[PDB]
Amino acid sequence: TRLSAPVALAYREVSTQPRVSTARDGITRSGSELITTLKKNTDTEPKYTTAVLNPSEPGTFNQLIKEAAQYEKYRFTSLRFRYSPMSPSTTGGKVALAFDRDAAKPPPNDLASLYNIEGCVSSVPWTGFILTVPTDSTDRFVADGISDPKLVDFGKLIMATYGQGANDAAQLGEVRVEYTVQLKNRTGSTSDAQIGDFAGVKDGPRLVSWSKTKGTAGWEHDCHFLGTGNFSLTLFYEKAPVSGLENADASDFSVLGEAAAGSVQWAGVKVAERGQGVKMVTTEEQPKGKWQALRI
Amino acid sequence: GITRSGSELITTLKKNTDTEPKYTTAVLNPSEPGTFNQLIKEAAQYEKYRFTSLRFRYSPMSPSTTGGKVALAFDRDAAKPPPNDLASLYNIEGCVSSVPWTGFILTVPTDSTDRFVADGISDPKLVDFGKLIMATYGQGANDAAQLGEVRVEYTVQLKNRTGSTSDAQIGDFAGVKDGPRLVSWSKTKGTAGWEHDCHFLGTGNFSLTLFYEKAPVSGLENADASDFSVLGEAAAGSVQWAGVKVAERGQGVKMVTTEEQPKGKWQALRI
Amino acid sequence: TRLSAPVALAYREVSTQPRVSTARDGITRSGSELITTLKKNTDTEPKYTTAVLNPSEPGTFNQLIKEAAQYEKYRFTSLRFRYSPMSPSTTGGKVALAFDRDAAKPPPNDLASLYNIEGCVSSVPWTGFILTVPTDSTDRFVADGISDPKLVDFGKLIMATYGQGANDAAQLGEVRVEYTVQLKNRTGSTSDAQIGDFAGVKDGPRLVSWSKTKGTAGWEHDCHFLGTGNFSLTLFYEKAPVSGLENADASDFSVLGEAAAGSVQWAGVKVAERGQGVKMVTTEEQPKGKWQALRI
Amino acid sequence: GITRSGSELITTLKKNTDTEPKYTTAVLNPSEPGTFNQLIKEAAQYEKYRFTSLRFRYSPMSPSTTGGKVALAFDRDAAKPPPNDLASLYNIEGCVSSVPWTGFILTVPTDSTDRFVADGISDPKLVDFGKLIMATYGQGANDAAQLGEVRVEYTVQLKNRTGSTSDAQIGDFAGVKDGPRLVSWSKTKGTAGWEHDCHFLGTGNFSLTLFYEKAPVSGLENADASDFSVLGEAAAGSVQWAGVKVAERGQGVKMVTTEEQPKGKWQALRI
Repeated sequence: TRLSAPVALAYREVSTQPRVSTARDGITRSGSELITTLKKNTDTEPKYTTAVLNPSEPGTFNQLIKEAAQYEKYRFTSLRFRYSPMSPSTTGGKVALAFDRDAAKPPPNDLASLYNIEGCVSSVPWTGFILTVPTDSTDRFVADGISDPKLVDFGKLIMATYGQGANDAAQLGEVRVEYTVQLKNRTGSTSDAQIGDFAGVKDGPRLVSWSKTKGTAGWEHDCHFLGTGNFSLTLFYEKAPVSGLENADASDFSVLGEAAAGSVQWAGVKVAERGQGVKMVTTEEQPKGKWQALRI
Repeated sequence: GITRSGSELITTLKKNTDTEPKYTTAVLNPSEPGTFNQLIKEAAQYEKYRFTSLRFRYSPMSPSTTGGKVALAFDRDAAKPPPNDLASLYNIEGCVSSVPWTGFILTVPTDSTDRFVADGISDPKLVDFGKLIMATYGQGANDAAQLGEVRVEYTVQLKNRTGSTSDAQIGDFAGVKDGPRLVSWSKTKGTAGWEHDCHFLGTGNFSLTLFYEKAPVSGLENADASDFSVLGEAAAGSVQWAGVKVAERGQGVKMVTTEEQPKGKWQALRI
Repeated sequence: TRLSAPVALAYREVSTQPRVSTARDGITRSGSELITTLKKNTDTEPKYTTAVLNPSEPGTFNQLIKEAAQYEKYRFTSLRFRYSPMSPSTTGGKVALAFDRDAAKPPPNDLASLYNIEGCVSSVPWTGFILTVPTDSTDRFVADGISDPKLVDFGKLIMATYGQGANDAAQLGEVRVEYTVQLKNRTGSTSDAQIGDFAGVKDGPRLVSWSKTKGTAGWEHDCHFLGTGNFSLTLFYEKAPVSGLENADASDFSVLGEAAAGSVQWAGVKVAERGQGVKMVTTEEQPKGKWQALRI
Repeated sequence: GITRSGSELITTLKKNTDTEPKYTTAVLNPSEPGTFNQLIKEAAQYEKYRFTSLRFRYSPMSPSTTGGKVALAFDRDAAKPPPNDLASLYNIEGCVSSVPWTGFILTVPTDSTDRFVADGISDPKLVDFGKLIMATYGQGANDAAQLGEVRVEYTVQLKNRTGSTSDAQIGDFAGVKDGPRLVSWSKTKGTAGWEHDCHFLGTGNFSLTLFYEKAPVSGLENADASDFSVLGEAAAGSVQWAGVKVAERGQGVKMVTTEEQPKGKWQALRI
């Protein structure tokens, strides 16, 4: 029979209270976080935005990272993502949420493959839906350095948007996690400041992801920030580089320092959307030095 | 024997701004590239099937202010051509229609008979389980470009087993063709000469390689494909390697030789 | 009190199963059919579209025609028309359904007269309504040739649209019959292919309706098709005409034949909307020949 | 979820006159072209597996007058090099051997742990179930050229469906590879220039297409493949399209050039 269509739907969101408790082996923390807000995509093919599901991941969790710094292993006993619409009912396209159990595989390339992923749900941008992912009973190590994501990460969420019109809402919605993790073991509190050289060494929370790319001037190392917020980045060059730190696509980038042998720079980068970063240029592939990312 | 449930995207319906309804069909056979993109790989290794459970879903994609309608019906005779008037379509058993901005479902009762996986030359009444008819009509000029997506949620029982069928459809200009029915060529004489053009029955990224024994009038050229990029060199005794992106069925590329049934070889793949 | 207005209303339509049964005198068939889809009318005065209510009428019934070819008389024990909206709630104008018990009277000429018809219902294009027509207990002959519609036809439905804006939905809705006919008597199965000459003879289902019109070149006979679908039309000219068969306002017209004395043509006309047809020109009023309409 | 059973053909063993074993391993992962020729296509659609059952049958093919021995062993570590002496080979759990003209079967007890489908980059200890080792030795100087064959009868549970991986391998001479690991490239500075060798890790009919930005010194040449038919001409901006039939793993085709990293792209295919 008849089924009406509203002009818009309003969801009231209130920050709940995390439920912490103590068990025999560790603690059991429940809560909810905000990952990101989906943006309009005026193209038929999807545009993806990923978020690795693992405590101590600044991009995904904001408060569970601190509570997971005191523990060594985890087990997501129950997690579930929710979508809150903030666009009228006259917006086209679609929104798709899928959970890839492999955290290294890149997101698919065509819409047909996106729908083959198990559990992939989707709906119109102006209505809310929930994707609940079955969990398992395997303990994994909280991220601590450069390790295979198959061995530490539980999975990776994939958010896609497509099919929206030209004159549509700028932002369609926002995803929200609802987890219940089982932190186990215990250890001396670990610092939260990724530190590593340019030879592929990393030690700490995954705040940064460097990527070389050969160019006419030299090898360009791009410091992509996985989270969204205020960061600081100290660099130490052993050999004089072609150029210091430059704003690639981030917002409000400032650097106090100089580029030269033995010199140290100090950049207070600011990120408005996950993936933005800075860049530097050198003539030596795999240069010698250090860097330190921090959430300041 | 193997049971493989799943869900796949057949196509995405598009606006019908003209007056006559537009009908798009998709034969329900596990080896059909038009309707299946993942079960085809599994069915290539089997020579019998039975659809334990079949059902189709329509997922809206258009604004709430979209006119017209969309219909979904299942015809058990895969040979019959698509209907000619709307009343006959609505007279098919279990035909479900609704406005573009809302989704619905169409459950297809299934029998307990086995059929040979399609090879492309057998009677459709003997191999195919049926076909699906998707109708779109009554849309104005102010409506969205895309209405929705049709998907098939199935549960097949592939039986027996055999040598895997070739993943690439090799063939020969105006001659024999082997492998999955990915493309189909056609010829029409013209001013420059005989024009050979191919049509891609599937949708996705393809890879067409060609070999000319004699210098053609012209090399590969986009006809109506979404994207196109040739990387070869048209000439006598040469090969042209091209990549074609197809958004809707029937899109393809073309060539000119001026000699009917030119001697050569072509290969098609769904990269 | 308050009464909300949706952006649009969605009606789910599923093809039901006809209910056939056997009685003492014949059979009693129940079912539902689709007549047509109403189109926008950006004019104050109405625009009409008629459908004669009689089994063996290709324009109205599509499946009951076959079941009524084996019977001689009928009685609509219960019929009722329904309107399904497929336009947003921002469309103006109105839609009117009326049942004229005289199947020959032309539709009215002004909106005032349309509302004097008994039982005439109407509503906004974006909402559904039902017009149920009282029936009687009189048996009538199933249409078989050229006969007075007062004697064979039960009635005639009239559908009108008007008042829509310029930027409104192209099509407003679609009507749908819901009948319960009582077929009686019985006879050898009759063919479905109207056949007749140009002297006013017709024998078979009412698929075509010729109409003369004097012109400068000659008398033009227009072959209006009452239904909508694929048709074929074979013509036989005894005297050479001015011109053969030409596409008047139909779609996808093709003819295999020649125009000359004794020659025969064969036109596979195709109709997208009821009323479209082809035409031919002759210098002789009431020419000698034959024609045969068929649903191929 | 899905469960499949099959019986593939790994390889055919060859005579070894030397009394010391000559090993040929075969990593056991569903997405391994060297081992599985049909399971790879359905494993590309899933990202986890669990071998419920597993056996390796050696089917003799040599006459009754051939000496020596043939041994099949299963090493649960897929990175350990094959042993260096007979005693170490026979210390492996479950190792079974016999004279070439007598058949035997090796049953490998399984476990209840799910492993990620191999990507070729991850640790073999973390994604590979094991590694089969086949050895031969002691044959006389006038025995049959090729001994029996080896087949794998399995029952694998694939889980966690996902987007299908490309069925054709597309790569670049700069070290880029994205596909089902069907080919490997190497460099060896000869006398005419940097020579690129293309060793096929599978066994069967193939199809290699290359695009040259600059004219190479020479086109594809049959290094040790059973068959090789090249189509097209080698030159600047040209494309070649060869069909190679491979009977033993490692057989490849050479192409010499004056540049260590020639600009272009290739495409391997198991036609």
